[PDB]
Amino acid sequence: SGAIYVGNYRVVNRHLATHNDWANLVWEDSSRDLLVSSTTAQGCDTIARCDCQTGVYYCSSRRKHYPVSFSKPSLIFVEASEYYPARYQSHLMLAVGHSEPGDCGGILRCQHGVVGIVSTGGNGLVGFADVRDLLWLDE
Ligand SMILES: CS(=O)(=O)c1ccccc1CC(=O)N1CCC[C@H](C(N)=O)C1
Ligand SMILES: [Zn+2]
Repeated sequence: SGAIYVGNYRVVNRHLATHNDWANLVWEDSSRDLLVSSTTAQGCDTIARCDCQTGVYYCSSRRKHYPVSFSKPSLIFVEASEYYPARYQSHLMLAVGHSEPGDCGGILRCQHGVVGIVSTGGNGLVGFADVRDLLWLDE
């Protein structure tokens, strides 16, 4: 579990979004596993605007932060689940690192700020849904 709070927005994994998130819906994309909802309070997370391929992510199943090298955002096949049928997920970045069910929502950051959130994983791999192209989160 976990979310990004920037201005009047809350960014969460779409498969984990709440009733309140859906009642205050701004934008959602099943192919990216992202949902953004509106908030009354101000969020102070800074979003990165860069092409960094190194950073640090939070792993709740280990209660630790890990440094990682990650790939550029791309279309990657993701196996079926109680949340989605088998499909390609867009804007996805992979890294060699630990992750397991329960870790989605952990933030990935570089020196410039928030890069994305854990969205997929397994087999000594971790997948991050990128948020750096969502320029409207600032304005
Ligand atoms: C079971 S796992 O793949 O090792 C793992 C690891 C870390 C974190 C999660 C998972 C499970 C997983 O990948 N998904 C279930 C939830 C929706 C995800 C999606 N984006 O389509 C896909
Ligand atoms: Zn960066």
